Amino acid sequence: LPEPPRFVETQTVKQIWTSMRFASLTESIAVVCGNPGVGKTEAAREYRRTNNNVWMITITPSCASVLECLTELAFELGMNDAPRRKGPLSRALRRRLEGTQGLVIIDEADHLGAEVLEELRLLQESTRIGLVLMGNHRVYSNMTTVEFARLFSRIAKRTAINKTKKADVKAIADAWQINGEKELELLQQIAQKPGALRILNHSLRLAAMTAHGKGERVNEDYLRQAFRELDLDVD
Amino acid sequence: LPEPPRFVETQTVKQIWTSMRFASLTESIAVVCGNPGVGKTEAAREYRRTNNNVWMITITPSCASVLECLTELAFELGMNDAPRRKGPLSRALRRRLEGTQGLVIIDEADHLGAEVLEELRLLQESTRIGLVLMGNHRVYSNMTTVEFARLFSRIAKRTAINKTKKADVKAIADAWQINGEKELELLQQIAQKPGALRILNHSLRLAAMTAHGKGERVNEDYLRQAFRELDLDVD
Amino acid sequence: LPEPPRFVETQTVKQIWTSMRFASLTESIAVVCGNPGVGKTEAAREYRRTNNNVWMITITPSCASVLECLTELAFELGMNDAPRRKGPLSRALRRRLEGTQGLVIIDEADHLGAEVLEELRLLQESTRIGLVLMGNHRVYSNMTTVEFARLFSRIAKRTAINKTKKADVKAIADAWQINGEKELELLQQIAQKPGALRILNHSLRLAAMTAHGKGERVNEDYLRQAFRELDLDVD
Amino acid sequence: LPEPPRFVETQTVKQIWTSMRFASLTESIAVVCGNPGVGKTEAAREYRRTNNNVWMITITPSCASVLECLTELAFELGMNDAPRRKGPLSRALRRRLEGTQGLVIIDEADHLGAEVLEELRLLQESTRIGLVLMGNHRVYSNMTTVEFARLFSRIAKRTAINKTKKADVKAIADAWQINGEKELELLQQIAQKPGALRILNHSLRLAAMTAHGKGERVNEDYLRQAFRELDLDVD
Ligand SMILES: Nc1ncnc2c1ncn2[C@@H]1O[C@H](COP(=O)(O)OP(=O)(O)O)[C@@H](O)[C@H]1O
Ligand SMILES: Nc1ncnc2c1ncn2[C@@H]1O[C@H](COP(=O)(O)OP(=O)(O)O)[C@@H](O)[C@H]1O
Ligand SMILES: Nc1ncnc2c1ncn2[C@@H]1O[C@H](COP(=O)(O)OP(=O)(O)O)[C@@H](O)[C@H]1O
Ligand SMILES: Nc1ncnc2c1ncn2[C@@H]1O[C@H](COP(=O)(O)OP(=O)(O)O)[C@@H](O)[C@H]1O
Repeated sequence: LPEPPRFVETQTVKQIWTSMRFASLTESIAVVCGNPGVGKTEAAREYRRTNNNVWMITITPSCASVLECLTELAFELGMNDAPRRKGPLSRALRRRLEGTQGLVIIDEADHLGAEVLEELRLLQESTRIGLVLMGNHRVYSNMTTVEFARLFSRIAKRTAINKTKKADVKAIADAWQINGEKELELLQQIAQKPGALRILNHSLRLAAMTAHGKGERVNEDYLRQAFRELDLDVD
Repeated sequence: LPEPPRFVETQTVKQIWTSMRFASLTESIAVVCGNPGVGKTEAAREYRRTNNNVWMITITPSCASVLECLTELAFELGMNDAPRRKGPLSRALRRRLEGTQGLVIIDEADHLGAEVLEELRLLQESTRIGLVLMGNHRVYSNMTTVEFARLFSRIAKRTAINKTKKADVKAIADAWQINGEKELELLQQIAQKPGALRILNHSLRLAAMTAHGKGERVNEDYLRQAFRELDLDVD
Repeated sequence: LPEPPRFVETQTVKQIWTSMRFASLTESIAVVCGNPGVGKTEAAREYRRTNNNVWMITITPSCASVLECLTELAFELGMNDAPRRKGPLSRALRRRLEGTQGLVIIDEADHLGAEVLEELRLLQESTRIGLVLMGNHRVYSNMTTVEFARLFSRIAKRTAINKTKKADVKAIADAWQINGEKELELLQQIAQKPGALRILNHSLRLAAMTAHGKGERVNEDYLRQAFRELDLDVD
Repeated sequence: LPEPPRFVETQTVKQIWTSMRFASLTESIAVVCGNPGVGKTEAAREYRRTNNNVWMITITPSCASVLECLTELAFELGMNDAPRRKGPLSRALRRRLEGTQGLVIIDEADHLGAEVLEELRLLQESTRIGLVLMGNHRVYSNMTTVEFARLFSRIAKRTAINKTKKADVKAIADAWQINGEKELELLQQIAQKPGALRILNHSLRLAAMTAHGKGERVNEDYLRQAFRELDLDVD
């Protein structure tokens, strides 16, 4: 019956915002490698929505060149007059982006070319801004250090989020007005399976729409039917 | 609680500024080869901010041609009407840059092509200006002298900065208002590990943000937790 | 303490042998598509060991041509003088294999080329022998019928084995001298997870070697530690 | 003064032999991913020296094809008449190796091609033998499962050895006749640094040769000078 809230502040959200503002004021590189679906991508957008001098792209592996990725960052900076060459684009980024005290956020940092991440790190370095890397744990695996040596020299704050915590789903249940202890344990058990935030949010939205269609309150059995869907135990 | 200082004058900063002004008034070549993250890059920018007729580029290995690097120096000179050919660009640099009594600073001089550094040395020579090389100790290793013979004849003041000194981190503690002798020894021990200035700055900024978030003073335990992060003993 | 038995007769083994002898006497094609690790590959070898005029290859996708696969069947027939051309090999198979009333078994029938399975079906047809296909459920998916039309007309007895049964693991516990009902339920729960026969056999062999190294009987806790290994809930 | 012993039974050696004999009797695949220099390679050779029906290759990335690697295994089987084609070699391995109840050991399993490890797993499977994979933790990273899906279904006993234990270096000190508790703590501290078994063995051999050249007993100061060598804190 109430409106579903899309985003909730969580222990991971608190942690990752402190890491984000750390790389902001620190003006240095923060790598966030974690399990898939730990909710990192969404929080970054909440940081972008709440804070000034913040930018974010995503990297599809289609846009995984230096040219394409810097073009993406340039259009995110609003310079629609960006040149299609590498060089003058790099110069335009260097003139535009330095002195703003900003924070660049990059998602899926595993698909970075060495020249790609190289130009990014030398950019923020030659720009006095923030760069923050996201994605899975292949990002730190791509460094483990003569090709990534000076880059490993400046990793300010890595923060690994493997899975959720109990206060994480507890604040989730607080935001979704969930009071059952059986409900809380079931939410925790759902959080034990991967795609944690995504599956939990899906399960929450299935139960909310089912209880709204039946005119009832979200309860434990709606959550059981929701989790009984999705083919999680079906190969 | 106070504002963090962005830059601190240091014994290396004193040394390297004297080398920088030496190559300036001397109008000759100074190679600064050191360990990675000795803080040389940052000081160069303080020299650029404090002094007139000073320019600086960075060299990504993307921009490692003669054409690209001279284009970078040209846009740093503000000649946005620079030609995309090598020749007329070299002529425009020769007319623009001679007679100003300036100082060109070049970072990461290890990725120089022989024609690249060749055109740079013949430039400053035919320009009555200063050139200063930065980077790791591969720059002097690329010369050790019939291809680099007259260039090794040019060299005015090499200054090797391997690691920090104790007065270095002492002036750091003076700038960061640090009075603990246990704190001073811990800062020195952090300076013994590579990425010296970078890790120390990271550690200083971690402790400052943690003590500001907890409302307290930066103390030894915040420094221990900061250094306990970053995976320095983790492979 | 007793000798571990490598193979046990099972409800799937009974079913699949009846399908195998059916395609034998019927001299027609039987496709066995199932989930991975349903134990089909091993049983086929028990059929090969117990029965005369039985042959079996495996198909690695390295050997997935008509030439390579028929060469494999030829060396399985013991004709080491087989020609390296397609044609005379096909003739040698046609002369050797017809009149023996045999049964060809082919594993991993999903990696069949259309010409590959085409030559196989026209072989057995022009040979008065048996062909039996194995593998996952992509084999029937590759037919779902103008390129596979007459082949879908040959189909004699498909038998899909998705997962195990309770009498399956019951005869497993009879062969492994397992009498605990808690043990039986735990074996069933292990059979609910994929790689059923393989994981169960691994678990049985872990518990047997652990109880033999500790001088004890296989019990429930050894099975729990065995299943606690293998990273089944670890991504 | 006594003879140095090269190999000592250790907790990792006990663990890894139990995993090795497990994959032997189990006739299934055991992946041993660990940190570099955890001493796994040597123990494998002790298993090869002590046990019958055991074979081992190494994989240089020069020999990283299916053809080259199977050729290596064939020459390890003593069939010097092995064919230089893939197919008849695979057939010769299939006829030679099945029925012996053997154990193949493969080192550096990270450099496996998909067809390479594919032919190996289908080999042991079509051979009723043992395969055991070694190397760093990139082997399990290359699987994390539709290209490696049935292979991840094969996996019997992974054993990760990150670093040593205290009983490990304790049995080392027992084999090397080391009784000092200061000596024991120093050996443990050396074991905390990577290249554990190798550096410790190097340190042991430096101290043994120095004390033999000086006519004395190995003591703590010889160990300190040995560890003071090797440039472990020098970049
Ligand atoms: N605080 C939150 N509240 C609700 N859903 C969240 C929250 N944080 C993340 N999510 C969910 O996580 C997903 C977005 O991030 P996600 O895709 O998990 O990132 P990544 O795949 O990079 O780990 C969506 O399902 C989103 O609803
Ligand atoms: N005087 C200084 N005060 C504060 N930080 C400094 C100072 N000198 C260097 N740094 C730090 O060093 C880095 C910039 O130079 P650096 O990257 O170490 O140069 P290089 O890699 O070429 O040796 C940044 O982390 C910067 O904060
Ligand atoms: N009757 C049986 N008794 C014991 N183990 C069996 C039995 N049948 C199959 N297995 C096990 O199953 C595997 C053989 O079949 P498998 O290769 O899994 O078939 P597929 O992967 O083609 O479905 C081996 O692990 C083997 O030990
Ligand atoms: N039991 C042991 N006692 C002494 N040294 C050992 C022992 N086991 C292994 N080593 C040492 O380990 C090395 C051989 O294995 P290693 O190179 O560490 O394997 P990997 O590189 O695959 O981890 C040699 O330095 C060898 O002396």
